[PDB]
Amino acid sequence: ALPELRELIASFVSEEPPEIRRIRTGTVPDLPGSYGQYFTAWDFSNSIVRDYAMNLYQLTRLATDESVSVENLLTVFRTLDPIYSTFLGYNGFPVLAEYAQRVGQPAESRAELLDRLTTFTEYVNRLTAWSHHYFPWDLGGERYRYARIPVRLTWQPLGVQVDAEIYADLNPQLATDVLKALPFTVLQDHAVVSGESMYAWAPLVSVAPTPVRERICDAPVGRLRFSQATGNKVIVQYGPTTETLSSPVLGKVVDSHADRLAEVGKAVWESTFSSKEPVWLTVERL
Amino acid sequence: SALPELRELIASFVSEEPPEIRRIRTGTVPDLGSYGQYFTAWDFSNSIVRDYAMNLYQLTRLATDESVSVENLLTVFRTLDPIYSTFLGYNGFPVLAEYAQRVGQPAESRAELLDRLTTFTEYVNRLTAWSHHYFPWDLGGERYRYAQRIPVRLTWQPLGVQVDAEIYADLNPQLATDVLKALPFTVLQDHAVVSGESMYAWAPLVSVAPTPVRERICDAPVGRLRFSQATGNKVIVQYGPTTETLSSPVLGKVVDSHADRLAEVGKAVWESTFSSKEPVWLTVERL
Ligand SMILES: O=C(O)CC[C@]1(C(=O)O)N[C@H](C(=O)O)Cc2c1[nH]c1ccccc21
Ligand SMILES: O=C(O)CC[C@]1(C(=O)O)N[C@H](C(=O)O)Cc2c1[nH]c1ccccc21
Repeated sequence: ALPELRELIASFVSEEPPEIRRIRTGTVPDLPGSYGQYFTAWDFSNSIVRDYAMNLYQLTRLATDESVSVENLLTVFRTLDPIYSTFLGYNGFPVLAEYAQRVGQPAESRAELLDRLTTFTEYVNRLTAWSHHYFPWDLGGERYRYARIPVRLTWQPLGVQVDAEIYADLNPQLATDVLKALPFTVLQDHAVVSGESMYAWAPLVSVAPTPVRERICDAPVGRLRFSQATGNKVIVQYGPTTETLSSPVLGKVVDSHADRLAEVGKAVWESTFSSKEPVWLTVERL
Repeated sequence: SALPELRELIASFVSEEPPEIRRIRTGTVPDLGSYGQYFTAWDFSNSIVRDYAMNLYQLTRLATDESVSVENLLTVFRTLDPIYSTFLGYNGFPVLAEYAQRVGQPAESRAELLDRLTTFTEYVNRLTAWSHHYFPWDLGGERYRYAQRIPVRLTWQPLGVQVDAEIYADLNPQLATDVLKALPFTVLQDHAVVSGESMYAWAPLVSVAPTPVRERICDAPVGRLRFSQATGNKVIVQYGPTTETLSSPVLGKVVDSHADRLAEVGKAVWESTFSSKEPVWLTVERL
């Protein structure tokens, strides 16, 4: 459907998109940002592309709902998309805006529209992944400070390796979807709002049901969860949190390897919040 | 009114800062880990409530499209809303997430659903308005530097600056009628933080009017009045240049003999939104 987006998705799994490089260095054409700075444009670029990616996934889900006609889906997309994609096109993402218009073109079938949305969502998810990695989350930390399928996870250049287990029965189609994407190597980043957890944008768009979920605060060390709605992310719980929402249970790092995760979470913290030195997560079947 | 408490909160929040915004911007959201800082949660709260409001208006626009059934719309809302509202409910806006659920309930007619969406949209619009005013836009200021004719009156306090203006009632007729029906109002005046020298103020209405007559922003004269429904139903005042080649509905113009009075306001308004956060209040009234 969108063969060029497929090539860019394959490239950006290991290479920084030039869109993200220009935004974070303040070299976007036509210089966005009032009065000689580009932080405000950087703030809008990072957050809008993220929330745009959230809309695109929920629209992909809507494309699977057969109670809504294909013509209605296109009507919903043509109304909700432009205010986001037009701004993103003039603020660092011209290719994004290009294929946003193309996704909204008339579709011959629900399968074609779903194929556009699924491919376009993964492409925007990867732009969000890189944008999240390079956004200066510690900029305000100075003056806003408070008072059983076996698999293998590897973090480089840390060199840490752990064995894990995918639960293929709890969320069957979800586990199947993640297992189908193996092996992959993507950037490993940290949560920036809440919890001692890290997530990595995995190369897939799963619309599987998630009947089996577990409260985050009760998630054990080494818990493998997955978040479709925030970008199809593999999440590793390495420490405590008080958030009471529930996340789909994907798997668990084995008991004898779970104590190895604390040093990963600390380094992944340092990279997401400060140094921006890449940490690469590899997930593979054993 | 479908959600009358929201209407009450609308009336209050035009003049008073919502307690949620003050709690977020001071890091005092109760029981809210953020690793010994509250900037990141502030960053997500501000941007997500703004983009949530952007989705809600497009859903309000969809509510006037009779080719999409009311049942297909409620299906659309029930799928798109929770990822936004549940996050906002746990990060400072419990009342917003509480009423987001009531928006998605079964509706007896299209008019009842549109009334829910329009009211909820204006409520989240005012939350976004205050969050925009108080967000620390100067945080990266140092680190990331580059190398017929309807007569109306606009007054900015505490400056006391005053300009007469004309509303172009025959170009975007339904938009002009919607804006004129909201007069008089007094709202917070804030500055654009991305696209240069314009200032906008979230106006107390949700217009679903068509916007046929648009003019390139780079071509708008000093004193041009424009209006943006999709970014929060904002009255926009042009006072400086811009290279934006984008479209914006033409609403009116500050009269020629008063255009010199806008530079000092735009300078003072920028000082507020960007660093000082001292409120500048805009009153728009008929003449
Ligand atoms: O943090 C929360 O309150 C919710 C949990 C959450 C996650 O599932 O990863 N945390 C992320 C982070 O910390 O970066 C941000 C985030 C989460 N859900 C979200 C839903 C919508 C937008 C953003 C988020
Ligand atoms: O900035 C741009 O590139 C577009 C012009 C714009 C405006 O309509 O006022 N500027 C605003 C600002 O600077 O705060 C941000 C903004 C604008 N459209 C938008 C559309 C969607 C989201 C955000 C914006």
